[PDB]
Amino acid sequence: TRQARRLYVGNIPFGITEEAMMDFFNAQMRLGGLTQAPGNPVLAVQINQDKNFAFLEFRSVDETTQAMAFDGIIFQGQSLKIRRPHDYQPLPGMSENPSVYVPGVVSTVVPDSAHKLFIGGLPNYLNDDQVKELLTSFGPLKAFNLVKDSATGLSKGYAFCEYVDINVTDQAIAGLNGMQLGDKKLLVQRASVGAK
Repeated sequence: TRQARRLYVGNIPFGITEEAMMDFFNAQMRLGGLTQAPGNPVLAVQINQDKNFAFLEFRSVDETTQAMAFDGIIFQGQSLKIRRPHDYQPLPGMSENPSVYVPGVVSTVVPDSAHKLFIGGLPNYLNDDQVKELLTSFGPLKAFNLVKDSATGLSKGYAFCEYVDINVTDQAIAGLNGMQLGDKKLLVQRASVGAK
């Protein structure tokens, strides 16, 4: 069950220690009501600092599944990308999906869909949190991801999102499309319009 007790965490803050990561996840699990016993659900964290990802190892299969609900949680300004290990196979009788929701956590999985938005021309100094806030002003998000350079971690200045309310999509477009920001001008439109 080892692969059923591990999770990939991407887009981690630069410089983060394994201990700081563990403390963060153990605290969040407890604060969210996801921890299923006294003591720490996260036993270990292994960070690859060079490639910018971590793996968490949990004490139980069920707590691992619950922790998938933290996908997109902001940690030091960054949207943590939480995913199953690629070799994870659901075991027989165990659920693969978190039965819980974490208030205010916005998933980073933004499937192509009718009202998925593209937001281009963002100033590259804005972090994941600030871009998410910009979009949240119009209404609650179902999903969001800001695209970064995979090697340097710097923003590429464009993002994708999906609002909870499909009708907020056109409100965000009206409020942001064409906004001039220095030498940049926001392009805000359904992602289907310009996808390659």
